[PDB]
Amino acid sequence: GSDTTITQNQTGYDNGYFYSFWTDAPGTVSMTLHSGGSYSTSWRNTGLFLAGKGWSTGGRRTVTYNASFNPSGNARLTLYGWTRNPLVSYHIVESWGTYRPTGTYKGTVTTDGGTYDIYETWRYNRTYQQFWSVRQQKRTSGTITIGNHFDAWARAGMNLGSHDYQIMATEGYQSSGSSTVSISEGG
Repeated sequence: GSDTTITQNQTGYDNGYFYSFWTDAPGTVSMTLHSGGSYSTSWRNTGLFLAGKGWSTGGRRTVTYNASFNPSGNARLTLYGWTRNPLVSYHIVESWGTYRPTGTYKGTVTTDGGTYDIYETWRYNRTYQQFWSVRQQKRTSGTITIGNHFDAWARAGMNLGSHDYQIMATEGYQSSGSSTVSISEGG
């Protein structure tokens, strides 16, 4: 009597947190919205998807998360978000499945007990930049001092625009799996 499961692309507010769900393979992935900043996903022989909870306006907030992250194949556990003017997406990748994301290497940032590799890539069709911090070892719970990532990106010339949403996301490309992720502000 309460949690909600969704299967169609949408954004909204659930239990006081912003959420977003997107796939290009409807019918192969779902998201279940739990109390607070928590959700689960389940996917089976999927295409591309990204789902998560967080905030409709991102910023430098320190956040803490805990996750169960159960990919068969290619998936990521990521603090993900977007800006406009310029249009940029960014991913702070905490864990990954069979593939570890990479791009043009621009340095490292050491924050929250770990060292992350910094990368830049571009997406083509709008063409825009994607920024990455990818931890050098996987983890599935801890604190992300988001401002440290933003500052390290800026030192490398990777400049952000005005923030749109910011979520602790599960991302997948093919294969199958599940996750349960909880996020909140604070150290």
